[PDB]
Amino acid sequence: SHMELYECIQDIFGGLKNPSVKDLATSLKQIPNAAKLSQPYIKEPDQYAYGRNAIYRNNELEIIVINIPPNKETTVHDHGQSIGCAMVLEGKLLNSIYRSTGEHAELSNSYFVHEGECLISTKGLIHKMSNPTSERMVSLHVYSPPLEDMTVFEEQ
Ligand SMILES: [Fe+3]
Repeated sequence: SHMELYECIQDIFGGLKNPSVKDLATSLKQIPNAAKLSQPYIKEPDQYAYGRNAIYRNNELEIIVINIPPNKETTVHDHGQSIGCAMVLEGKLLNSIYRSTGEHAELSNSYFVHEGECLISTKGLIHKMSNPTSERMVSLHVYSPPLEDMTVFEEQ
């Protein structure tokens, strides 16, 4: 069995029923050199400041490939009601946590996650992903359930 990406996704993410942020984190880590399999699903920034490519979906979860060019960031957001886990494939990102504070949001914590490492995005959590490095950052995300309505905040 010489696995291709979608082949791995079905084999790992397809039978999940109500998975936890750690169920998702260990399943992402179960992908064989996910970095190579991920290409060529990586895309250049179209509508967003970052490349975003939805590549899998069911009633349970949703998988997207994200590409944050050097010195680019996402918005400050929550994932509606579906959690997310991501794994930086190649690159290094700064994940900033935000504190709920009205209609705007204040920075609460911040840290880096490197290739092969994941970021957990529990329910209600508000964050921002940026790329301070001079190289691009490619990430493999999983949301459960699929994102329905994220709310973008206007920070402190
Ligand atoms: Fe996010």
